[PDB]
Amino acid sequence: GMMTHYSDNTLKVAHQGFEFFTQGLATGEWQKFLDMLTEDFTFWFPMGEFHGLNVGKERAKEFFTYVSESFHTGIQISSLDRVTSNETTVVFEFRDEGLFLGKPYKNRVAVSFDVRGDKICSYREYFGSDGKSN
Amino acid sequence: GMMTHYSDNTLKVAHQGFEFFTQGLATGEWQKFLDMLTEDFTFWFPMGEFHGLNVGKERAKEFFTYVSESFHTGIQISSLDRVTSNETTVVFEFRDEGLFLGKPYKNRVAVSFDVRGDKICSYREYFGSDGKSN
Repeated sequence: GMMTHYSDNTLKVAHQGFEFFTQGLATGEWQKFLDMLTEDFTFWFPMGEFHGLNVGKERAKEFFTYVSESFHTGIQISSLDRVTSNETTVVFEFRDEGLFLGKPYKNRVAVSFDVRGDKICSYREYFGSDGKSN
Repeated sequence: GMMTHYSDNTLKVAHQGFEFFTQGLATGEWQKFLDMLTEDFTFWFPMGEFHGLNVGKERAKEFFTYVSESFHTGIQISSLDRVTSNETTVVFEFRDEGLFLGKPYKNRVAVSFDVRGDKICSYREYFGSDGKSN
């Protein structure tokens, strides 16, 4: 929707989530993000071990740990370019970069969150570049 | 934002664009979609010949023609799952499928439009699955 207001809980909660997400990417510490996830949290990811639908917070921790495992000094969010929402969902379109075992990884990414009350109940990631550029 | 209203031109225009985009995918006829694009239209795509930033409507036509060339009976939008917006941008998270030279293509996609007046001024595409599943 075009309109927001301080009472837009969906935006507020999603933004808090995206902050902890940023922190997880940069530092490999994911607990603050995980603590914001519902017990029935699901996430969708495009490829590999974590391809498709994943269920629950244990599996989430496994995912996020795995993400950080090869970025020895983390991933940076270079720009957060577009944030869109509706009653329940927020999408963050961003650019990132980090050394993947010392090799330059760069991408365009869209992460979509659903919000339930003061927490996030689902996540979906989409790839917008080739991992070499953004 | 959480809130909308009939005066939400961004949503209105984007939805019209998405209808013409649906039609282009299903039929390979893109004129109606193209007609809604601004002269300074740009589009971002993740890989291949059209990887990165692409500028202008001539190039847009090439791209959309290219998309349709190998889907002899088109691509169907199986579901439109999430539509989010702000003052200027709308993102459509959807599931699609079609025969790619007789071979089953299925995906999760997010396409993001910017709106300017009664037109669309940019496009960004993100992949959410592996082209085999959604």
